[PDB]
Amino acid sequence: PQITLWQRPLVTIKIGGQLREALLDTGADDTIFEEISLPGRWKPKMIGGIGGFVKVRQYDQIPIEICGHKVIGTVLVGPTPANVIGRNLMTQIGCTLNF
Amino acid sequence: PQITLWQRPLVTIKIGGQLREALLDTGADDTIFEEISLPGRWKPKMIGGIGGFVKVRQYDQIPIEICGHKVIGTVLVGPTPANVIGRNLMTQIGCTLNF
Ligand SMILES: CC(C)(C)NC(=O)[C@@H]1CN(Cc2cccnc2)CCN1C[C@@H](O)C[C@@H](Cc1ccccc1)C(=O)N[C@H]1c2ccccc2C[C@H]1O
Repeated sequence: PQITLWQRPLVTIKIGGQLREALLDTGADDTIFEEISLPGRWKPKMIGGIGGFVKVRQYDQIPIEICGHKVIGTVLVGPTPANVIGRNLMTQIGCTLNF
Repeated sequence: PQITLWQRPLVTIKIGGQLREALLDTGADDTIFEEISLPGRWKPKMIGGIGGFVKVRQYDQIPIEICGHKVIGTVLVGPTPANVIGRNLMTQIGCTLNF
């Protein structure tokens, strides 16, 4: 579908059997969620954003359903005021910016 | 323009007679630049991002040309690792997300 930007670009997702809302964020290179549980090993990682850096866990090859589309990718879990779907996963559902 | 997301969605803009590049960022409600000079009065403002808060100057009704389109809006100036064009200006150039 097409989404205008008068309101935050929120989409419902299913990840690790949990349901969450996340922002389709073209300004984010990666995908990050606050408080969700993922299984398996992970690698520590620090991502930078506006306001500073945050230490997160990096989980690879994680299945995630974005607004109905089933894809798999790297997902970060760590402190964030909003769950974000980055470009790493937006390219998988074929999302584009248009004007 | 349609823009895919395999690479950062950068656009060249002109604001206050200065040229710079900025990220089309659907995850940002506001527009912020670091390292630019704007004229007139402004109001202090705390902005929250992924890594914490940043103190910035808020300038209203500032003309800005984004990828050739001339619009006007609120622009923040303060510490940021990347210039960002938020939803407040993307709606003015009719930018939409599609998938
Ligand atoms: C991978 C990771 C997710 C850490 N990336 C980012 O946070 C990038 C960082 N770059 C920079 C970078 C840093 C390090 C290395 N390369 C690049 C600048 C742009 N952000 C993307 C932003 O869109 C993220 C949002 C997150 C958010 C949404 C809603 C509520 C809270 C947090 C963001 O920063 N939003 C805020 C925001 C942002 C700009 C202007 C106004 C406002 C207000 C608000 O919407």
